[PDB]
Amino acid sequence: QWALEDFEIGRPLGKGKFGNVYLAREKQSKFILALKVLFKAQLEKAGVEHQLRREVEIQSHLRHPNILRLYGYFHDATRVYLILEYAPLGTVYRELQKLSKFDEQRTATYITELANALSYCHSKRVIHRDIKPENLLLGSAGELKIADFGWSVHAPSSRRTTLAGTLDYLPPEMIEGRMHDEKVDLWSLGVLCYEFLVGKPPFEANTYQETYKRISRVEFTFPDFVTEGARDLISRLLKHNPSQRPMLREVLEHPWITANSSKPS
Ligand SMILES: Nc1ncnc2c1ncn2[C@@H]1O[C@H](COP(=O)(O)OP(=O)(O)O)[C@@H](O)[C@H]1O
Ligand SMILES: OCc1ccc(Oc2ccccc2)nc1
Ligand SMILES: [Mg+2]
Ligand SMILES: [Mg+2]
Repeated sequence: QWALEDFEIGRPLGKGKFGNVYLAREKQSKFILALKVLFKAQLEKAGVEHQLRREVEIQSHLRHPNILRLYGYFHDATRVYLILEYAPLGTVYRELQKLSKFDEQRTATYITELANALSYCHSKRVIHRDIKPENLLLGSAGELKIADFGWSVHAPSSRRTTLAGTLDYLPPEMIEGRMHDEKVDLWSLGVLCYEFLVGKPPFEANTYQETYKRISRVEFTFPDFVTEGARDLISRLLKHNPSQRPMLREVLEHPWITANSSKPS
């Protein structure tokens, strides 16, 4: 159906490991969108064709206000192209570098919108496994949207692919290569909640080796300015034992979330 000829390409929106994302307009409808470009050579060398398929299948079938739409794809002997919903206000990562820290109102609203999208996901036994600020995008009303479904699977699951970049958002069971389920996303939620309020992830370190050590041991501490309610929610999510982590309903009706969030469940 679609081909490159159907689009005018615009400015770079961002770079990923494989993805190079560009602003683009469809010639006949003037529809504005984002075009994620992958290089087949890079994809074959790394052996991650299966991740691209999963991204296309899981993300085109899902429909939720807090999850980024994927519309289609095509490909041309050198490259693969995913056709995405464009997110006008950028990434949560950028917003965090801009402000350094989010206040309690901003943090709880984001956490609510995440828990809504995740709950809709888990209801089809879909788990993301790669929740981090670089993959959280912002709509035209500032609403949070989950993107980058490349690492997502159906539960339960083991890991078959090499962990490439940062260990910072991954739970113990997953870095130790053990078996994992829905509860991995709840751990990611707790890492993110801490990073929003503090300005850096709770297990951050100088080397891979040491980061690995702080995560499996669950060594983190709070700065003085983090209130009692935030500490309670974050301590509940960052439990070594998956089964001791809360359900998403518990997060969404936790007293500190309801007191500060400006969006409902
Ligand atoms: N739909 C989009 N709208 C705006 N920017 C985007 C969009 N998709 C990706 N980006 C930017 O490009 C980056 C890489 O996209 P991503 O899908 O995460 O690629 P990768 O799978 O290689 O990580 C994001 O971190 C973001 O900065
Ligand atoms: O699920 C159907 C589907 C969708 C996209 C897709 O892209 C490619 C194309 C070429 C190589 C690897 C992946 N391959 C299959
Ligand atoms: Mg990404
Ligand atoms: Mg990816």
